[PDB]
Amino acid sequence: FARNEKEAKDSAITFIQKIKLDKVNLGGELSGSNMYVYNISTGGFVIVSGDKRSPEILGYSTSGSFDANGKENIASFMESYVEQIKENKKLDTTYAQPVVKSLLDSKGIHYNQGNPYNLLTPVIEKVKPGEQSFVGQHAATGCVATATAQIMKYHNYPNKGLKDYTYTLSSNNPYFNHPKNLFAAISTRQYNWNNILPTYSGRESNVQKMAISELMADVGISVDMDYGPSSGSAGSSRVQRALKENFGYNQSVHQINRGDFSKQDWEAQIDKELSQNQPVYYQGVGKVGGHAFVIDGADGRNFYHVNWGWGGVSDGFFRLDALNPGFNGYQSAVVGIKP
Amino acid sequence: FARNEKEAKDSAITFIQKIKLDKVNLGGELSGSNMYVYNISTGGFVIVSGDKRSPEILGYSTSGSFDANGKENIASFMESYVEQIKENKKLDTTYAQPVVKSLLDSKGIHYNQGNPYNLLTPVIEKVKPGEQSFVGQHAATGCVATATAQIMKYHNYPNKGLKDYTYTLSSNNPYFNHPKNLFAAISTRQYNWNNILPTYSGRESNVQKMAISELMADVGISVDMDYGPSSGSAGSSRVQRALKENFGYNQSVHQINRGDFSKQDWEAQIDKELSQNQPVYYQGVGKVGGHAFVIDGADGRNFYHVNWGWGGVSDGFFRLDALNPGFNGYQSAVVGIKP
Amino acid sequence: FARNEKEAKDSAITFIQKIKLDKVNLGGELSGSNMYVYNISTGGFVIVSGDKRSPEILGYSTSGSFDANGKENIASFMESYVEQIKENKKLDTTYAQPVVKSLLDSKGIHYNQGNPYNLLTPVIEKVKPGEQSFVGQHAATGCVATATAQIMKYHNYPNKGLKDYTYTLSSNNPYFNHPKNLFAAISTRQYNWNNILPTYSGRESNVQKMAISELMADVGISVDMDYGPSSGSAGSSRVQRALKENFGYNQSVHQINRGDFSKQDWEAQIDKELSQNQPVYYQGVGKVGGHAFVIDGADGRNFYHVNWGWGGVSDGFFRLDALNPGFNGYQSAVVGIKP
Amino acid sequence: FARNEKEAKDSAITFIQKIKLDKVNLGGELSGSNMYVYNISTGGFVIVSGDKRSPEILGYSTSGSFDANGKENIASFMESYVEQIKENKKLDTTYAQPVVKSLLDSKGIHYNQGNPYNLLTPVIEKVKPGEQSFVGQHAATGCVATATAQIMKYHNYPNKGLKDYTYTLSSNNPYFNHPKNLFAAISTRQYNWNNILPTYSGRESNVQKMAISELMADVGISVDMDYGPSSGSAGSSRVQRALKENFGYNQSVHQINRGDFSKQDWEAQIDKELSQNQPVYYQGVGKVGGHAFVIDGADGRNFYHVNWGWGGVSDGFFRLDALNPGFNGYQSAVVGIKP
Repeated sequence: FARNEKEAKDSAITFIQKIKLDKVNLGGELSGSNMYVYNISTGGFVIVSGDKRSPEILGYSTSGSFDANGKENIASFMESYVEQIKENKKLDTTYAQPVVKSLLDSKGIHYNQGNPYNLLTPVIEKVKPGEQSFVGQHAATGCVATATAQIMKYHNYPNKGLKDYTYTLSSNNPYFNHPKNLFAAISTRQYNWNNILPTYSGRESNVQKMAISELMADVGISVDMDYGPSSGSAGSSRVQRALKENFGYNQSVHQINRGDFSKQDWEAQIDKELSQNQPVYYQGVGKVGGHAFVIDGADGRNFYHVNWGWGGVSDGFFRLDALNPGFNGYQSAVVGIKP
Repeated sequence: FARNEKEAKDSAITFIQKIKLDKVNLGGELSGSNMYVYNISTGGFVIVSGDKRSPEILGYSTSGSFDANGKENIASFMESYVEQIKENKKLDTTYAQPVVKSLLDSKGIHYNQGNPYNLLTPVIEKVKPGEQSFVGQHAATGCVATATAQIMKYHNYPNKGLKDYTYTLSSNNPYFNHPKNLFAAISTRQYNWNNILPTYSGRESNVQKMAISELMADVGISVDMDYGPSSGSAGSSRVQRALKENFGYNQSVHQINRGDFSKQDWEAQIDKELSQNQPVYYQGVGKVGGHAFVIDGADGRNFYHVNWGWGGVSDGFFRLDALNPGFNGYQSAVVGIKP
Repeated sequence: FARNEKEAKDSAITFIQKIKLDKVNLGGELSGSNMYVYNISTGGFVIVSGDKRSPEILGYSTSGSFDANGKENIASFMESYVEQIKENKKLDTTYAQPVVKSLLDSKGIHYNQGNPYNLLTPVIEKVKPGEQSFVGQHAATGCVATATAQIMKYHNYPNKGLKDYTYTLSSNNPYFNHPKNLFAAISTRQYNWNNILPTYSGRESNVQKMAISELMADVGISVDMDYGPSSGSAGSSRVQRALKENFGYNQSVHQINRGDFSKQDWEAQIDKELSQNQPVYYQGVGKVGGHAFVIDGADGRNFYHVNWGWGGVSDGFFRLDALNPGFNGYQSAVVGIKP
Repeated sequence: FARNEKEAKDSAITFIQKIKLDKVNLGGELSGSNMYVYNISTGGFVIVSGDKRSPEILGYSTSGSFDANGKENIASFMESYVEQIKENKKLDTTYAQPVVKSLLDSKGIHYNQGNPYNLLTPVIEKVKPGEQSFVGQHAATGCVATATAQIMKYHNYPNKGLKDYTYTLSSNNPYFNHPKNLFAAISTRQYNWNNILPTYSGRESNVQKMAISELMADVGISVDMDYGPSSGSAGSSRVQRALKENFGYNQSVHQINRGDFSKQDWEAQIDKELSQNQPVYYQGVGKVGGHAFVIDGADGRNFYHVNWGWGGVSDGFFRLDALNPGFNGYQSAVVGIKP
């Protein structure tokens, strides 16, 4: 029932062909061989299950490459796939939708969490014990901030911020002196979506960077972002409330939880959203917060297209889970996102 | 004698096959159809001549992609290829080396000119009339600084800076108040090449960024970098002198000028260098300075591998010229670069 | 009850004798004759009260000379003496400790706020309306940075900086573009107290100047120095917190406020400190920040020895106040300053 | 015939009285006890001969203090006094004018050779072997530049520079790359003597420092200043030619050499100059150049008042020589300096 190196490698090429493959090295929880990843050298990647009870191809991309190093939201996903491929080993049987092209890619939207996006997030003031100093560096925008902003740029809305926001930074935060209150005067904003480019290379002037870093700063606060070398938020629940109350989005904007649905009904919800050119905020829940990203397409063959808010690396088609017909990662999402 | 779209496009695929191709849009000097560029969508690119008198395949890459937007050193080259393909139109006949794998890629070295590399370059103080403001942004590292630094990291040398440097910023520089004197205390440096990573994603700590941003700051000064939203230097002549006197490299480090050699003898020089695992500083001379880059490999079929000091975009194999057996772009290079 | 010119002058000589005296010219707040200052020509000075209800001799120095021009911390004190000599005019009666030799002088410590100390403070970028341009000049180190640094050199500690610091320049600051974030990598410092001389004449090499200018740059930041042609800080409160957390001094380092003590108990605190060869950070509070200085001795006859962080001019013995047995200038101090 | 410590010390106090004295420590050539220096602690100093054949009091000042450390022109003088007091030991007998108050002091002129005076001298580019680096520092104005500038400010002339100047830096100069040509467009100057203050404290704006730093730069070039951590010039011969041809002074400005005169006639020359409120450029010749200064007064008792172009330290009354009625140090001077 196990699928080993040579075999997986083969499963890859086969999938592609249906060439040189360099295996990717992930560690920590993604250590072991319950799963395999091979970056195709001319471009692209294929992620293979390491056990025939689980499905064969878990995710792929004709182009680009796959990587999780430092990109936690991405690793948090692969972890579930894994502590899931294991839940399939409980069985003894082997493994047994329309098409939407990446909505964000179609508008060339590829944001990140660093400079210049983070040009206006709080500047880290203290060193976390047992960690190198990031003092003087701007916090990261956070992923939910990134996942949210990308979806916002895709609708280029609002033009005018609706309601101001404020919150107190978690007192157990080691990077800042306490108390720390952050405030975004969203209500007084005139978001110029001509200045907020779909992507930055880092050579933009002050007008363009100021635009985006500011969008990112407001979203981040609206979701009570716990800022640091990396930044986390509850996610879904702040995101849905923020989009409507602060940024003026439609009442349809709401949260749905993976656990309230049947796999087909859950998928039907996402497919429905994509059918309307409405990207979907999605996240996996963990301690440190929502490990969010954006689903903005689908290959029709049950794979969804993800944008990890890292500029494009690791972007591609993935399976909502490796489950055999069930750990869901306390998954959830914010749908109905539209003006 | 002309090669038109459909034809070029064909030439491309044929080259590749020997798939989908999206044509790339360049403007200014690269406008017209004396040359064509197609980015292969699964990955890679091919640059085609638009006139049979010039050679067919001018440059290519199995992966990655091609782009010149904003990357002046890269456009400065394509420009010569062009105002060269034209010089072959003077004839009436049609167009008529070992292998080294990218030396820099082999050590995973891919530097840029922005953040965090430019974390310590001068902060732009003034606005150039008729240009948007970059005030408060850090100047760009400049390319020759970048092309130089990649070569330096490849050798991970020196460990100790050898001799201090200083220079006065050109007085006609609009981004700074004058006078402006820049100083690098190179003689007091203990370059830790463990902290100066081969590439940065921007999530590095303070130790790693500090390291690189500082290397880049001393090199940029050692070559009298005229700093701004973009940064230029004389190039070759400062580079060769800087490597030896300031950073302690071998007396063999010296400059050579394209115009002093015969095409085969000029190539022989570069081939020789690569044979020794010694990347080659290379540039094209123009008003604004040396449009430099790094040549660190060869396909054996008369193509050289270039690293544009932009993180990897446009990287690949190129021809030293499109000349038919002659504008050389006042080309030159610094060779013999070793400890 | 008034003491006039001739009388004061006499009071001076008498004090000295117990010779030629050139009266000093102060203006603004120190205008009038509530107080007189005479520089002894062969050396020294004596500051006399202009009204018999207040004490006769307010301050003196066997050598050197007195002057307040441009030296605000010094004028801010003389101002209190005055708007204090007046408060004594409310009465109708006439006016009614071991010895420590200048601690700092004993170690030849005489810092200033200018070049080369300020060699690494922020370079002023803008012109304050209605003021001449200091653009391109380095900001002043600020006094509290100076007062602090002298005390630090007196203890030649730390050897290793403890914790990094960062702050955002006040937004109403006219000499700089905003936002402006300053960072000192204190945590990575290896203070060489052999290079940080006790005083500079300005002919020092790069090693010595670099040393000091850098010490001064880290201290000035640790106290959120609002930089300009002149530089101010909250003082006491940043100074006590900085010494301990950033530079690793003893937990005993703490702030005390003049208003929490009785004149005798307040003096007892300072006397105690000096008894331990522990100079005292002292300041007077005003709008623009703490008008700080250092008290490092006492004549035993109720006079304290001050070092104004101006190289030595105006240094000498002074009275904590001219009060008759009460405006205290919101005075305060940081004591217990030791490794 | 020898005068020892206790005795010299006594001679001092006697001279003064006619108190505490701290002996001054000079080394190198001024080592030994052929001469003694005691700084009076309340202020002032007295320099005593250490051998009764030479005269007793060589120099004094009621105020200030004496020091030679680093101040070569001052040490170069004391050296002659010494290798002169020795020339008197050839004998066996024991030792056997109107008044002008410091001309420069009367106008509060006290220049230095450093910042901000040197704000515009060449920036040192290279390190002299076996010496610490001063790279990036501005050269020193040089003493003859300083002695000359003080005399110029005393007459506040010219208003308009007369003739441009240019020269090539000595090729054996280790602090600069060669060739090095320096140029002052003196002919186009409009010296604003309201901006050229008689002295700077270092807190002046840009207008004041720019003024002086520029006066100092032009004078230094006019005399072919060999620039470095310290700066030397032929002196006298360039100074006399410069003042007339470049700055437009009177034809009376000319050089005179100590060796062309009899001691009384030489003095008569200086006394005459002082009688006309015309300070005198003076110097002692050595290898490295003219060890210059300014004579601008006399005590009538055969002592001349010197200003060492160091801000005031060591200033006072000195004897043209310690000779007993003869090494003259190849002395010389430029007199007749007037508009």
